[PDB]
Amino acid sequence: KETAAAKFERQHMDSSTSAASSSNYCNQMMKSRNLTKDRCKPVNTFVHESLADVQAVCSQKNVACKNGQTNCYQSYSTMSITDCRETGSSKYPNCAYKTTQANKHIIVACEGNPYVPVHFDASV
Ligand SMILES: Cc1cn([C@H]2C[C@H](OP(=O)([O-])OP(=O)([O-])OC[C@H]3O[C@@H](n4cnc5c(N)ncnc54)[C@H](O)[C@@H]3OP(=O)(O)O)[C@@H](COP(=O)(O)O)O2)c(=O)[nH]c1=O
Repeated sequence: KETAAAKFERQHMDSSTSAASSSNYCNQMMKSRNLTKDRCKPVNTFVHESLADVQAVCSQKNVACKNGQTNCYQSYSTMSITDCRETGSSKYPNCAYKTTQANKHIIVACEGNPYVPVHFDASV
């Protein structure tokens, strides 16, 4: 089984590297984290920070979520992340991704008790 917090960890956390490794990073990560089983997720972001630093975001700047809900929080500092975005020729089952490294503020939705991240909303 997988709790909501565990799913966020599997889908968005990669503390191992301080930044995306090779240009093949996304293709490999989207595959190993089971993010292309039923379809190709159009976009997925991986965070290269410790879990504690990401969990701490739930006690930072409260802001509105893209879906209108208000349980989203923006990080005060910028974090190291990798955006994985499909290429123009990507088509299930052969999902392919462009790897883009970046340093930006992250916005996640938190829920639960403990109040932890369960959804990655955006980067700014
Ligand atoms: C834009 C963008 C998107 N993504 C990623 C983020 C999403 O994956 P994701 O895996 O992070 O999305 P999810 O909806 O599956 O979130 C996992 C669970 O979180 C719950 N939840 C709780 N609070 C909220 C709020 N406030 N908004 C949205 N969702 C919320 C939700 O109901 C789910 O419950 P279950 O499905 O029952 O497990 C995906 C879609 O892009 P969308 O444009 O629709 O947001 O792309 C990313 O990784 N990076 C990006 O830059």
